[PDB]
Amino acid sequence: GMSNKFLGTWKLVSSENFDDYMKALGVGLATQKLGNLAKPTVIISKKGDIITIRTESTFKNTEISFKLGQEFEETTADNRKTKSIVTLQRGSLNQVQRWDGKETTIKRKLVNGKMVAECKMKGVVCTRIYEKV
Ligand SMILES: CCCCCCCCCCCCCCCC(=O)O
Repeated sequence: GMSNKFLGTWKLVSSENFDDYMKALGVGLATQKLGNLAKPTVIISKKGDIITIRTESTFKNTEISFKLGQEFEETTADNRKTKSIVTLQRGSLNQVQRWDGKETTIKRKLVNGKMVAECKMKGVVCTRIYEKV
């Protein structure tokens, strides 16, 4: 099961290739500029076997509740109606969003008490590091 070291509140402290990740999904040019400046706070809670990942920003807010391996509907920060699944692999929390015959993965790993986020999309690789607060 998901390591409870994921639980807590994480604050973004480093972003790489996110600008290109955003652009690579079709994110509106207005929603783009505001995402390159956002430093969201991420809160991972649990309530039995349901995992909730909240994304709190000044700009926007998002939130997803799910069970591992079970497909759910997600509406993304940039308004994408996706059909996502979250799986566990070697301790990494891999989320995959599918829509319009497209697909992207968000692997959330832990590295030295800090959470790393690998976002893939058509050869684009974003990397965001998160510090527990
Ligand atoms: C997460 C900032 C929201 C504002 C920017 C909107 C366009 C981004 C769309 C996809 C969400 C980004 C996923 C990376 C977040 C993470 O690593 O926790």
